[PDB]
Amino acid sequence: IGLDKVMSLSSAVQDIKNGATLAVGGFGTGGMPHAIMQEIKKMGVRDLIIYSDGAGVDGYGIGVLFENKQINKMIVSYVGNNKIFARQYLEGDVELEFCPQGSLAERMRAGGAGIPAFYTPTAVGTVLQTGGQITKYDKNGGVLKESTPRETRFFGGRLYCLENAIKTDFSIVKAWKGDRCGNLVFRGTARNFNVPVGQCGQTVIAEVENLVENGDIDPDEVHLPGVYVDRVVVPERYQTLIEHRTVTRGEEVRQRIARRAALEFANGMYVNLGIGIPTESSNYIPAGVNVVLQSENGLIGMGPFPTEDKVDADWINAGKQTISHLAGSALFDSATSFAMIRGGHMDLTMLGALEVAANGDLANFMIPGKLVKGPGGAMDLVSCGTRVVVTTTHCNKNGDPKIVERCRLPVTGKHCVCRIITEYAVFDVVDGRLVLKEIAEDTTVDQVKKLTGVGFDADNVITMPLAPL
Amino acid sequence: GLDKVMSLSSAVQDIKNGATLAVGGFGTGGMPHAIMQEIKKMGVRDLIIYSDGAGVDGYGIGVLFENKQINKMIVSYVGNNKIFARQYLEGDVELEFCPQGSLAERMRAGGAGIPAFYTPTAVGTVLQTGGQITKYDKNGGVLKESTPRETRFFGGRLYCLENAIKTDFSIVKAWKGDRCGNLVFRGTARNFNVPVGQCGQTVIAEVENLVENGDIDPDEVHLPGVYVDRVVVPERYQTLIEHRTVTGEEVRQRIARRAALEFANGMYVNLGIGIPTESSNYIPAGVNVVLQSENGLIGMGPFPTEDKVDADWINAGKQTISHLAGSALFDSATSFAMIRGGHMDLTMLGALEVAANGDLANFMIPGKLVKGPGGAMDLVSCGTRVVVTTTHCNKNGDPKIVERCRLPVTGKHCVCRIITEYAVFDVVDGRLVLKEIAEDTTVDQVKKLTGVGFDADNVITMPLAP
Amino acid sequence: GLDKVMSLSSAVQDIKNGATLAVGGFGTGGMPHAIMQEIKKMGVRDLIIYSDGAGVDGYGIGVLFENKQINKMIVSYVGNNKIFARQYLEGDVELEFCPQGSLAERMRAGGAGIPAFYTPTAVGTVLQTGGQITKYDKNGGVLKESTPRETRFFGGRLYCLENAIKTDFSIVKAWKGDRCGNLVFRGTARNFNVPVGQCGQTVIAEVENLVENGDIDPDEVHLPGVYVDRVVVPERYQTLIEHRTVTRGEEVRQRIARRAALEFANGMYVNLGIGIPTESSNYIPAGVNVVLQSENGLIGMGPFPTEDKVDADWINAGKQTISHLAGSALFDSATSFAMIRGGHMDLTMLGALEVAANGDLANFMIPGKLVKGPGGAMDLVSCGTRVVVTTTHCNKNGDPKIVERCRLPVTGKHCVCRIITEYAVFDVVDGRLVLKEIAEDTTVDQVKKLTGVGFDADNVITMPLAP
Amino acid sequence: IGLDKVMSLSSAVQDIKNGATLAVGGFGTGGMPHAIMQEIKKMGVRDLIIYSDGAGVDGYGIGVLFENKQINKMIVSYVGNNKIFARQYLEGDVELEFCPQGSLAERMRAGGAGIPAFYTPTAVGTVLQTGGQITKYDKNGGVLKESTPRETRFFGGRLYCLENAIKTDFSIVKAWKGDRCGNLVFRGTARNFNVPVGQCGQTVIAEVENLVENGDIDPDEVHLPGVYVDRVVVPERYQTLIEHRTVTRHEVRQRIARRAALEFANGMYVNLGIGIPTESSNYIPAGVNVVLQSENGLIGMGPFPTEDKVDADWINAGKQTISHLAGSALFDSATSFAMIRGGHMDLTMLGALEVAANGDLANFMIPGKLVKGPGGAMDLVSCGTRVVVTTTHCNKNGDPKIVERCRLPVTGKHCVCRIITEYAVFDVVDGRLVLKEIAEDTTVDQVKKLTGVGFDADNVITMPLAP
Ligand SMILES: [Ca+2]
Ligand SMILES: [Ca+2]
Ligand SMILES: [Ca+2]
Ligand SMILES: [Ca+2]
Repeated sequence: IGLDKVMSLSSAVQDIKNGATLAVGGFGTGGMPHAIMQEIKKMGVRDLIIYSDGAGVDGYGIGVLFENKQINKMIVSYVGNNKIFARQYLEGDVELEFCPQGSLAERMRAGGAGIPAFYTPTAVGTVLQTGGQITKYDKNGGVLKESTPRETRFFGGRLYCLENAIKTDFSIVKAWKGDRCGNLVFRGTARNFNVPVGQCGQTVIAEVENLVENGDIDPDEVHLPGVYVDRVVVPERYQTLIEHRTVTRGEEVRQRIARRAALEFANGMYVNLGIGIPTESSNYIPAGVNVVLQSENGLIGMGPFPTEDKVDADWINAGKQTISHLAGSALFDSATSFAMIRGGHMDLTMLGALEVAANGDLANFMIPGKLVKGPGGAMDLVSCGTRVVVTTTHCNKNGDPKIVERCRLPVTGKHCVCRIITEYAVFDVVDGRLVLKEIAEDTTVDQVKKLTGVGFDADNVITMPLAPL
Repeated sequence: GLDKVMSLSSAVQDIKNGATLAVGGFGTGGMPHAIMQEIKKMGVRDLIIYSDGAGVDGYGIGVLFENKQINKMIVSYVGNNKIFARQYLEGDVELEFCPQGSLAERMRAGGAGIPAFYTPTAVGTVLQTGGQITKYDKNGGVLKESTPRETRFFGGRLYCLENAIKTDFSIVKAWKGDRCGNLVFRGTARNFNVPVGQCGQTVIAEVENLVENGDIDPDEVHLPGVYVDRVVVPERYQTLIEHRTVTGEEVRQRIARRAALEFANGMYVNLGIGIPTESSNYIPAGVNVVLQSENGLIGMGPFPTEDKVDADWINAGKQTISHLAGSALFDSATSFAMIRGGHMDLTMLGALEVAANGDLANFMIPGKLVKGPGGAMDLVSCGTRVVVTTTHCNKNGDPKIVERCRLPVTGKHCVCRIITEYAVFDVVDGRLVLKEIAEDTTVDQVKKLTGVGFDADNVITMPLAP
Repeated sequence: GLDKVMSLSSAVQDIKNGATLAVGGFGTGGMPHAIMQEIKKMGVRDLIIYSDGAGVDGYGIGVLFENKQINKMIVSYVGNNKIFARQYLEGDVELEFCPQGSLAERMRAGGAGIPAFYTPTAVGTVLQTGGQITKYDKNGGVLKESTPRETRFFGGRLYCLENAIKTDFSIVKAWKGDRCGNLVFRGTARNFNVPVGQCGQTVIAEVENLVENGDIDPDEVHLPGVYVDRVVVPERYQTLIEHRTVTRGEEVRQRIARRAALEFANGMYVNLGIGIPTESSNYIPAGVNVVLQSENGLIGMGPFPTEDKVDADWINAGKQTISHLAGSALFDSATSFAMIRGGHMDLTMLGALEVAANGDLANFMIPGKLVKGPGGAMDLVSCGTRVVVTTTHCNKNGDPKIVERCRLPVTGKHCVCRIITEYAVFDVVDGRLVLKEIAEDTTVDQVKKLTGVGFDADNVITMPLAP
Repeated sequence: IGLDKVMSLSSAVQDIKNGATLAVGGFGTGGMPHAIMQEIKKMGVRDLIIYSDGAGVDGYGIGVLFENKQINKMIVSYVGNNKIFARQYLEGDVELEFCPQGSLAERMRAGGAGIPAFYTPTAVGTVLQTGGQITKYDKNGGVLKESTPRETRFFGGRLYCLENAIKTDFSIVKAWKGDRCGNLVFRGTARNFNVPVGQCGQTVIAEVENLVENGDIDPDEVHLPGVYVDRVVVPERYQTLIEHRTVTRHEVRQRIARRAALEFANGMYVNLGIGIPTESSNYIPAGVNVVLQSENGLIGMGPFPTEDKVDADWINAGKQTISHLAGSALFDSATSFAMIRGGHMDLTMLGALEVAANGDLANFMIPGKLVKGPGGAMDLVSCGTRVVVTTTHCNKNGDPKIVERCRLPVTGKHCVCRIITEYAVFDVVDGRLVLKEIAEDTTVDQVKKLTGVGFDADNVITMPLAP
């Protein structure tokens, strides 16, 4: 009975003109409007400017659009496993502007919310603040364009970046269910950027896996109120591409690092755990320590990999791996997820590092002119203000220390690491300098001196304990 | 998993003298009344409370007024609250008004690690410049005034800087919660409970129904459990319904009948109480509008039928309401992101004064009728077409249409059309131009009945909606 | 060694229609009248001019109104300029007011590569909120209003953002210049010529005296030649003296002056507004030695000169010829308002149209009726300094000048420390009036009836008056 | 006649209590109140915080206070030839905060002027904006403290740093002449920071080489108006230490200097830094008349003076004694950096440790080994003036100096236009290099292996030299 916003897929997309700015939902392939992307490929519109968490993958969602070089510029938090995207960045076909994930989500929200700008501690003192990130090459490996700096201001004695609202000509979203007046319901972690994206475009287009009538969706269950949606399309049903089909049915220093990291958890903690050693450590949490895992793409209550029967493209973790959920879990959008993180609602954040400094700076982020992926949610995670523990092997395989006085590699966050756990040692960062807290059963203080690239205090060292099985 | 469930007394025993509280609710809807009663019993004093309003007499935050436990209220609207209004005027309580959209988003920003953000809301008003009376001494004289807000230009337009709100406690009421704190709300009782939920160091949630972890669908959780520290399951009670609305005035009918012709098909509209709301009842033959209510609903309907009355389903004026097919519920941060982002096609409100400049005064007259800005400051300043509906002259013979406002401005350069029982005006180039007239008074007699001059060359006759 | 010397005509010929100018001068003093004359001759139109004032009728900038060569004025003061005020009222001219101290510092900031800076001046006035009428239509209807200034807090108090001023030309006048453009000024005719000289793309100076390079002591140079593009030597002419003041009934005025005179203490540096505050400097008691600051760039200002020591280059803030005393010092207008905005005055005494229990003051303009401008008063009242208002207690007609809240546009918000009248001396304490003294053997009861607000009156003494 | 502020040296200084913030005039030893620093040593005040352009020199001025550990913290632009200073920072007894010279001076003025903050392009994108310069060590050479970041904002599409006003308990100043009022007159380049230092202190103490009576300083010749000065001291006569008594009496760098000499052109105002840029001044051909600027407050700087005209008050930026030419002009350091920051130089020619194809420049820090501070280099590079770098093609270690991206901490970002070496001349175009000229018949493949990057050579000529 109500408003009817339904259109065919070609008709909904036909007025996107050359040069249009798009905001696109999706986290990797989860909630990525591939059907609509396939249709905009068909119409052949050129030099698009696209704001999205990533650029999908080779042959999927936004990834489709690189094939006939339809993309001028991507503004993105991560490139991920997208070879055509990286190749077109490196070969000078595409401008690539990085934005930390949480800032990208809040900027889109802001543009929908009539907020022209807001402050965040994210990216402060990084190259995303100072400018000079390589955004465009020429045709012959030469730097053609560089990122513009961010402005900064102090509040309460801490420094923050000014972020500007993002407003687009079009927004493209995917949802599990929509009604005819454009109310959208999402499923699992495929929600993600689809809420902030739907709010920031002048013309918003939603593909729905299920169209229902007005009044079929409980108003209390609506995730994106129909006011935001202009056009709804019902593509023929298709299987969302699963990047990492992870299911439940060497050099194991990693297990030792994970077993010590496991002693960091306390009962009742909410935790965000990075790919690798941090996640592994969750397997060694003792009985009587109940912690809830958060996934930055919009879950708390994250469980281990699903059993075969539970494998679901809508339920993946930050590394695009298929995931389960536990009793009392809860889904939220990407803006809420980074509000959660930025607002320091995690009790523990556990991350890897390529290099970590005595002052508590750390570098993963990138290596310039080299293997360059993007900030992802790493910059928001570390600037949370919350307890950050780094779990990493003590040295590079060639001997070079990963624990330094100050970072040579570009900084992910400034003065944010509290504790460094390696196979040899546990260091606290106390007043911008290092204190050796623990050493492994029969190493010595003397060898850890030699394996770390800075001095430290060692006036009260204990043996490093490990959690069992 | 987690069990955060707790007695009423234990949940609240840690609240000390001087504590700051952010408290959910819109009027009585979603107001954690039971927790407020407990706070009264424990007898803490010098509370500083942030909330949309302060409940009503005998209900919610209202009950804490009667033994003078409240030092300062930061509020959008006083509402139907006599003890609150009384204590402000007599100097027992300090009152800072915050526009409702700004209050909700400052709480969210508090929860989200965003120390400040810009909004066009309240620019050029007393809420930006300072000089609203926030405290009186005990003989009518001014003790304290509101501090100015900073301003900054973006794209040639001026915005107010709003600061994050963080409280010692936040207090929240939900329809359902599980043991680990996940909340689901019902109807428009959601409102501020989500942003309030996010901004407190210690967050306490009163639930109407407790369920076990895993009874709530993860996709139906409105406040994730990470935000809640303490859940309490009070003795079940009914939410107080302020106005149980169920299915010589002619001046308000004709203005509402002319104002219904402003509705075009497919519009999303926010109506004020009084004349703008009654304009909906004359929505013409083939015009589909969707009504927004600032407390967190699109698809608002007429008053419910007697047996379908529901205390969680109320409009801005605190009346029981229904929902139409395709309705959607959302929290107050989202409500004002919708409004401040220009997602309404029309907002229609009333006035104490409206200028030829486009200025509108409609939120207080100093020392006499002080209600607060409500959502009105947001509604006027978001670039949405604003049509004011009001009787041509006030309850003297003085024109409610003046050259420049003398009462405190709700917003500047914002009214697009003005509709009265005798005339209709448009604001062009910061000045008044007569586009319609009916009841059939000529230009000269209305021209004397208004407080300003005006252009009047393409004047047609004013129609009415049947 | 450079030679920037040119004819008057060739120097000015490059000013195209719509050019923006910054122009030196305070009133007539240091106003480049010979160049302004030339700009009239060549007939350029739609000028945008920044200057302290706009000259006077028939002199300096005022000359340019005769042929409607001015589109927009940005000034602090209209002054004795009837064409100006009139052309504003009847829609020929756009007029934007800027506090004098802000105007000087914005010019310098424009010269100094500072895009913006913060000042307390004008905070909470019409000049920061927007809504001063900058342009009328031809029927006295409002066409344009001033745009708001941004504001930020520092150290718990609010400040206005001011933007740099950079103009197509700057026009300055000096007593002396060499061929490479070093300028030396005389008396208070320096004023805006320094910052004006810094902010122009093409800066032209008229000099009363041209000398060779090496003839000016490098230590006596006021505007370094690097700043000056073109130097002009007009045929010599007498600077217009507005008020040739010399040494040789309603006398409420003299009782107020005599009470205000008791506000002075030994060692004070003081700025006194025109009227009663200046008259009070006549009744300064015997052991009290003060230095008077004149906002156009003088400390050590003395009384009017003798008949044959009159000097057009030495005038006070009200454009009157004046002397200087032993140990006096001249400075330019940026410096002058750095002095003031910096709190270096010990007392500032001002008149009022209206003064509030609040401590607000209104004394600079009344929309559509008095076109004056803020002058230096906004700067004077909003720096750290003690402000005393000397005013008649009531209007002529009997309405109070001491009100609860200002109805006229406020010069400063919460700034007045003491109010002295013929009846009374009120202090402003915690945002309300406390009566401290009353006159004569008048009564608390008559002053209650004469004041537009209530007040505290629990330690009222009798009002003393200097000898 | 007037006020009297004269005091003895001991009494003027005795109420400086421990933990006191001082602002001190002087540039090297020029205009530095040495006698007062001496007396302050006598009194034994502890834990001082000092804002000054430098910290004098061993045994001279602020340097006299490092001997008995009297200084907690220095806020400085340049440490410059001060071994006790550099040593106490390194081992960890003195906290050292670097501030760009122009920013330092304007912050002090701002403190004097009631301007809480202002913006400037100086230091944007450097370690002085981002934080992470070492400001205090411990005993074992680890970082106890880092500088806190500067905040930043866009105006007109360009990023500026926010600078905070400096106000101190005391300001110590030296002047050539003062009266009893406190009106000061400075001499030569000994003015420098003394004007803005004199404005920004609660209590300001001035040592005068010459005391005169009120009325003996022409009011038009006063450089610091007496309002700013609280106490005037007249030490026993003493000679200002000359660091470099350079005088005019009766080969790799010569080639660069002769090419650099061609950059000059008639009418230019030019700032030359120490080394090859100052050398290039010697070879200006023809009737090419330039005017040389010294950042310490001179335009019209000439060669090293003849023996009998050396004067401690007339020094360049490298603290060398200097002559001045016809048309010269002196001004204080706030004005100097307004002149520089406001783009009033046509050419600034500088040295480099590294220059990038980017156009970035590193010339002020090399971590651990040379940590003397930004001086005025950051102000000179970010003011939009045409900047030209003169440098040897390689290090003392044989490494290349034209690199891709600076390894060393940057003085300025995308600032350099032309790079001049003995081997070649590059232009920075579109954010990368482009070789335009070579000399000695060495060719486009000989320089490529000697420069640290590739570059463009689409239209190359050979390098002309001044005779
Ligand atoms: Ca739309
Ligand atoms: Ca909590
Ligand atoms: Ca010029
Ligand atoms: Ca002083």
